[PDB]
Amino acid sequence: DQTVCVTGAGGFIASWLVKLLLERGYTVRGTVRNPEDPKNGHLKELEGARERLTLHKVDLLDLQSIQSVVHGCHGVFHTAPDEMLEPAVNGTKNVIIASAEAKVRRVVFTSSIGTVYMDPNTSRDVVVDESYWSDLEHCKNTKNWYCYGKTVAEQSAWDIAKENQVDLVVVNPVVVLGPLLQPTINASTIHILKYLNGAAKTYVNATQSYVHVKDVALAHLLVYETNSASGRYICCETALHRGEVVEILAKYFPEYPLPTKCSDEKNPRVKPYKFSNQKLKDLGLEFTPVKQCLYDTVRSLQEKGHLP
Repeated sequence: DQTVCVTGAGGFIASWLVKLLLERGYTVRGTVRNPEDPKNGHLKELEGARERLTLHKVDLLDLQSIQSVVHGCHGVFHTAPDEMLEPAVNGTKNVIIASAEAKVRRVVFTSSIGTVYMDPNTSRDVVVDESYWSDLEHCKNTKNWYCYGKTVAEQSAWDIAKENQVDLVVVNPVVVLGPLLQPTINASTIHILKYLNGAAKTYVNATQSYVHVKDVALAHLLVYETNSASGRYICCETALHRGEVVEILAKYFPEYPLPTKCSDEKNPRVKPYKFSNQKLKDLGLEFTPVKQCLYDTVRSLQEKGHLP
């Protein structure tokens, strides 16, 4: 019987989260930049959206704008690189401050695996869990502005939440794959697209951790619903080298072009990071295997016409 707020409701993760919340009977206030815009139009079509979903024109940098939407909510899902940092941090601060004033039960903040593992002391041989934090200096040294900014934002979230005695929990997803609802999506899917359209006949010597978007959504809800949820939550399935991704696509989609070799055959295959998803498993989350993530991604690229 609850009302919840979802910020940036039209994004990749957020849309699937909205979908999930509507299926579980939640009443949803999705905040967007412009409600009557086409790129948001897929939300209004979701099962239950007619009855229980409203979209709201909200500017997160305007405190009163988010405040009026947050009042009445039991929960807030805040789902939302050098130039974006300060405004993102300011918008998050406003969400947290507004949540304190509205007396919501809990705020769920979408972060990233990038705030977890980017520290020189963090090897690819240790099992990395939620106790690991990235190194701001090391991120800065290496122009890793993604990891720097995510790390700053998440530290800011904790501090602002702590100042206001707001119950905040955080999800840290790895690379997110799966079916699309809108028509865009990340650099990995773009690489996968470039495999399957023949633009890329080689693959790089790199690894990556993947997770199904539906799992990410489910992780968000689990950490909102579970009274005992606390802290950070790594959201990952398993990691694959690029060559392993190619071999999977080859078994499922043998008719399509794929790269024929690694662009680096002189060095040994890079080993992946070992991330623990035990915290979410303990709350009872069962992860969709990565093979199925890749499958659903490609089907969606087909259905949406990005793939000839």
